[PDB]
Amino acid sequence: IVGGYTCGANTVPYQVSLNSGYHFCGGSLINSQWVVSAAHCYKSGIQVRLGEDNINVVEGNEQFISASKSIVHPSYNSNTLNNDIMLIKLKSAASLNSRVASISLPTSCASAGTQCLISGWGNTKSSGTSYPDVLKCLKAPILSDSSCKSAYPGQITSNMFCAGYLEGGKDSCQGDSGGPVVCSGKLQGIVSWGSGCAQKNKPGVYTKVCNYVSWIKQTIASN
Ligand SMILES: N=C(N)c1ccc(CNC(=O)[C@@H]2CCCN2C(=O)COC2CCCC2)cc1
Ligand SMILES: [Ca+2]
Repeated sequence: IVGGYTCGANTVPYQVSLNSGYHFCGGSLINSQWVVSAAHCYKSGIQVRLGEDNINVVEGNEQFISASKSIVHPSYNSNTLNNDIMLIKLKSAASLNSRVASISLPTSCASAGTQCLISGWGNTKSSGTSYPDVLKCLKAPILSDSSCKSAYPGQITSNMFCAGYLEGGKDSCQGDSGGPVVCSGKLQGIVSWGSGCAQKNKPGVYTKVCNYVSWIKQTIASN
């Protein structure tokens, strides 16, 4: 997260870290057994880390749970990142509490101009590399699709939306991938892609979760 702030410990209780010997992506807990992340975060050998703030220190509210299965969207295209969404099932049910909590799926899409919260342990530098150990947050509005498509001609599908600031300075980045975009208490997006980070006229691009609620509900009910 570039241009953001330290969230504070467990103030984003649906935020997970995906670990394969190291943090490699974020995710969102959607019930005690399931996580939503980006398809480009797929790998096997995933451990889901819940209750995290500093991901390099055990502070005592963590739950580490191995994944039993992963399910990449059937229509995920890795060349264009269309349908960049994946579901991860926990081998054992998480213990929900104030610091480990699920986030609700949208009952509808969100509108342009709506303010959202984006969070993650990714790079905090626009040019260069600096990884935080504690969770970073950013408030950012949904941008118009036109502004979105203008920045990325020919690359935006109906399954994507932009959020951030066209002026630059504030954005998600590498390592925030798969993490939540929460608007009005609903999971409306997943950190997916962008050109660089926090660049002028290159806002972040997010998976449009409201398009997948049926697929998510049907997939977890059958798996
Ligand atoms: N500025 C941002 N908000 C931002 C945030 C996160 C990321 C991490 N994502 C990535 O790096 C994704 C995953 C693999 C290819 N990738 C890419 O960004 C570059 O690939 C092309 C982008 C659209 C079609 C493929 C990149 C950018
Ligand atoms: Ca920790």
